[PDB]
Amino acid sequence: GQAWNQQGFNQTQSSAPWMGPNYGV
Amino acid sequence: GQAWNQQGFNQTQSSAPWMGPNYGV
Amino acid sequence: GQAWNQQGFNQTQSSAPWMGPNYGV
Amino acid sequence: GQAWNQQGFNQTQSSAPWMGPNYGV
Amino acid sequence: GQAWNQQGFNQTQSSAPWMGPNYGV
Amino acid sequence: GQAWNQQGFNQTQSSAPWMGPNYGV
Repeated sequence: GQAWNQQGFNQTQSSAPWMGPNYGV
Repeated sequence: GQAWNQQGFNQTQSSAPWMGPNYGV
Repeated sequence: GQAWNQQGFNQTQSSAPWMGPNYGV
Repeated sequence: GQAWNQQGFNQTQSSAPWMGPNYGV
Repeated sequence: GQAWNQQGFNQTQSSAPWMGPNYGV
Repeated sequence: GQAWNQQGFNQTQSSAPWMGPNYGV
């Protein structure tokens, strides 16, 4: 039989910035 | 039989920023 | 038999920021 | 003077699926 | 004076799928 | 004066799938 499929498309988005130890004197 | 499907599309979005130990003297 | 389906689409959104120990003297 | 800033991070998430006119006879 | 900045990071996520006119006889 | 900057990082994600006119007889 006929069939139309669309699997997947799971779009994952990540963001992990970082600033190092700030010795601001 | 005929069938039209759309599975998945689960879009997950994350954000984990970080600022290090701030010794601001 | 005919069938039209739309499964998934569960969009999850997260945010976990962080500021480090602030020694602001 | 010292300053630690984190501007933006406004994460917007959208989803606009569509199934066309279904003449399922 | 000292300053630590993190601007932007606005992550936008979109999804606009489409299935055409389905004449499923 | 000293300055630590992180500009941009605006990550945009898009998805525009398409299925053509389905004459499924």
